Amino acid sequence: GANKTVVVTTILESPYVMMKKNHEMLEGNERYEGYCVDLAAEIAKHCGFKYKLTIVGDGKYGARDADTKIWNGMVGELVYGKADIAIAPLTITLVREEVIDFSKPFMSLGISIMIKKGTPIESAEDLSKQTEIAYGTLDSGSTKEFFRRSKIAVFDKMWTYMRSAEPSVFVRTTAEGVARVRKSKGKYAYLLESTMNEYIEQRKPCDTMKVGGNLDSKGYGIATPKGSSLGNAVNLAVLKLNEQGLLDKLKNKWWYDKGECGS
Amino acid sequence: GANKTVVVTTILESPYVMMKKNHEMLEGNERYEGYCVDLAAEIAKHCGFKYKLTIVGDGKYGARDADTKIWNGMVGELVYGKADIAIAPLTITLVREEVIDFSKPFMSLGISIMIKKGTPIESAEDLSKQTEIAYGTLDSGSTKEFFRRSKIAVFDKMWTYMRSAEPSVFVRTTAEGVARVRKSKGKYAYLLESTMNEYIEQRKPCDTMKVGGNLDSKGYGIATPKGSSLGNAVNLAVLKLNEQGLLDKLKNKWWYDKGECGSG
Ligand SMILES: Cn1nc(O)c(C[C@H](N)C(=O)O)n1
Ligand SMILES: Cn1nc(O)c(C[C@H](N)C(=O)O)n1
Ligand SMILES: [Cl-]
Ligand SMILES: [Cl-]
Ligand SMILES: [Cl-]
Ligand SMILES: [Li+]
Ligand SMILES: [Li+]
Repeated sequence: GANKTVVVTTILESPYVMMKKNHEMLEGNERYEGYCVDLAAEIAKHCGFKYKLTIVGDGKYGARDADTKIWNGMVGELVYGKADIAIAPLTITLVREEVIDFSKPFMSLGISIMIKKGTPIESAEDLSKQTEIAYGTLDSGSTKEFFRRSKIAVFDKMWTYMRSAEPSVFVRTTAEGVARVRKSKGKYAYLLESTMNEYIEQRKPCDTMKVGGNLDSKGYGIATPKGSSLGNAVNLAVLKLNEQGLLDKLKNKWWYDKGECGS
Repeated sequence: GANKTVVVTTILESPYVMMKKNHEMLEGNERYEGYCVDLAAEIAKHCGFKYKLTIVGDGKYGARDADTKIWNGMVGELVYGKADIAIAPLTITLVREEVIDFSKPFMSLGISIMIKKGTPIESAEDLSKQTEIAYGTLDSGSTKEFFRRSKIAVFDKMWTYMRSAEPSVFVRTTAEGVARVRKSKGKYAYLLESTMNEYIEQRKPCDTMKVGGNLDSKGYGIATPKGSSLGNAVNLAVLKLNEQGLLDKLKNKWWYDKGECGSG
């Protein structure tokens, strides 16, 4: 049939998608700026489609309810036919790969630890061996699932603590996790992907840092409904953009050229 | 060959696939050891197939000959139907993705610089701005194509030099590039993926090192012929093995530092 505007699901998560200055009087895609706004424009150009950015209704990345088996987040919007493509920092995982299609990675990353500067923690092992400093993860995504499923002793011990900690150590949005680190006087550390950890380390008031090595090695992919004809062209576009240096340029633009914590 | 046996193409490249000691009295898959030998056994177990390891006939990763337009290397073995799967440090690239299928990555890496210790080079930019120290890449693979196609000023400058350097700065095998660094008294640097660079830096004679950051961010994938029924299960197996920690365990085994250089 005739060309139709592609519905892009994405998530309001800095620096991937942010409200532009003057958004209150702007419409459509012009309301937004950021790494995934730029990436969406590049993918659409290389693939020959028009598109509308739409922020995921529930603000989640995507997980499957263990009881109902219903998917939420951006994954659910693809699974249930509400969006045509997700262009976001959506981690490629086994349980998601089983229900949606993914491009090859457009970013490489791993789970990491964010501390308030001066916190006496250097590693996940350190966190697991003490109780004075609380720690947690984002809800409804791949980091929480990593700990829930891990059979590695250190990560198992961490999950056993996190799942029963009171008050809850889990947060609904990345920003809430950052705030809890910044306000907790060193008594909360946040488990989040290295990409975001590195971004926040370059934002005022420059009071957080990444410690330890990454816990795993994975990637973000552009996602489509399973079997969508759109997947092939999108994947070729990701590989071309990576090989041309454009993805490295975009990361540098939004992470380091715009950094607030000096040169 | 025997029915129901998956033919695996792979490449003799340490520590991915190596001949075992006393391999001459061994037979079949038992001749070989290494990271990709272990990975093949894990993938085959998860996917439920029997398999035969074969070393790629021409010893190449895979490129399309510009004149004949025929694919060589492991890519060619898949394209022309001589193998059912490639399990090797085969880089996921655009031109390869157009002709074969790839799993999600099982290893993440980038192009890097190997020098003989003491060489006054810290970066690709450093290489591009001088002519005393020669430098080159492997033939018939993704690193040479990266420079050939790049429009980044530094990399374009490097390609313009490399393509016309005499004698040739390109080598037929990774080992030959490493040997050239070691024998050239600091007057040759070698452009190769970080995985191998890091492996060699920890091994005797302890005379090479990696300098600078990686030039790109890429991955190795398990490859199958386009549309093969094997691709789906193989991809799910790679993701499961990564999530169980087994890929990191295999890396830590085959990159294990026994202290050949320094204290270990
Ligand atoms: C920074 N950061 N940390 C996380 O856990 C996430 C979400 C993840 N990318 C997903 O897809 O669930 N993002
Ligand atoms: C160490 N190292 N450097 C390279 O260039 C290679 C080959 C590459 N993985 C390909 O697929 O062509 N391997
Ligand atoms: Cl429309
Ligand atoms: Cl022998
Ligand atoms: Cl440039
Ligand atoms: Li999938
Ligand atoms: Li492909």
